[PDB]
Amino acid sequence: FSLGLQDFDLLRVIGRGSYAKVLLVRLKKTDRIYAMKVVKKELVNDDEDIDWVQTEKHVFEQASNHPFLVGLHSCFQTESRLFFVIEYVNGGDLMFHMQRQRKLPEEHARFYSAEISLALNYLHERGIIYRDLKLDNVLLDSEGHIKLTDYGMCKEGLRPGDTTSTFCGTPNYIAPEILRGEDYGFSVDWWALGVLMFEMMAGRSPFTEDYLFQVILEKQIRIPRSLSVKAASVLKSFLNKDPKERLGCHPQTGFADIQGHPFFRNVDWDMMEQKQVVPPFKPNISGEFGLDNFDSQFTNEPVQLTPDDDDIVRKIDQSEFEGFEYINPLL
Ligand SMILES: Nc1ncnc2c1ncn2[C@@H]1O[C@H](COP(=O)(O)OP(=O)(O)CP(=O)(O)O)[C@@H](O)[C@H]1O
Repeated sequence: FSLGLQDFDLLRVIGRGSYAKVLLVRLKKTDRIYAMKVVKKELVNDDEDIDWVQTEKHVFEQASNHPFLVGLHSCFQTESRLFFVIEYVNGGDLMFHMQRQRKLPEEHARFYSAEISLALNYLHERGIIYRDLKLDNVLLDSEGHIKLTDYGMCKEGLRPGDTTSTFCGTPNYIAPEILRGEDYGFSVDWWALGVLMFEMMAGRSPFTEDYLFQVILEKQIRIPRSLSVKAASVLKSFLNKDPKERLGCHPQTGFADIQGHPFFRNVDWDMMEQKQVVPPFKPNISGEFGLDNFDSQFTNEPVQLTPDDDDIVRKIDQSEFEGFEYINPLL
């Protein structure tokens, strides 16, 4: 019935994180290619692990169809591993891009932040706080549009006006209200976007973790002299330390406030969401599979899954993973 590992060819290793090894794969007997995230079950032990995997799967399902999120093809498992077969996104990522470009013109940062805003707003309308926005979690597709990735840290199930309390995120991007221990909502995503926009336009972060948190909480953010009034305003508005006054966070009008901000005046949001706006940069894409923009650290790895150690695998609590199988109800 459900797909399994033996329905795919492994083509290349393309990435690694703390939970997953990511490969380019191809559905046998077809030309259809996917990314495949492989998570060893021996890494899923705590409630934090279980929730991470469950959340990633549930958000992957919500993300299918939306242009700026990564779609889910299928989930399946072997005795030792969990597998997510997902949209293959091969334009690189914004961290990669910033390492090469160093600093983006305001028009470029506008384009990326507009698409990220549309992605965030869709997640928020579905009750999801993203909580993991950072340069290397914004992928570029082959044409140069953005896709948000890495969904395990999301909070899902937030009815409008709900808040949550978990201390999490990447330190450089964690919002003041999280650092203050307040319950929070979607405001933390708009703070992170502020930080990311600062990084794009200034070429540096606006800021030990202890000292970094103190800087986030107390230090005044200075806008580079060379940025326009509109950029200064959009950055200071997103980086307001009070979530009640922050851009995008005003009740009822938040997203309209972003769309109406002078920084975004030259944005046709309807065309933007239909991918009818020309990206300002076209990623390098060559050859049969366009592996140009992945670190050779991974594309040089041998294309294989590490052999199972029976002494470990026999101890896995397989009941924890019943029902993992999934196939996209759109094929
Ligand atoms: N849909 C996709 N298409 C192409 N490459 C992808 C991809 N999803 C992930 N990758 C690559 O794999 C790398 C690791 O994936 P990811 O960061 O999601 O790992 P992870 O699930 O272990 C969570 P984390 O990295 O935050 O610890 C990414 O940095 C990216 O380069």
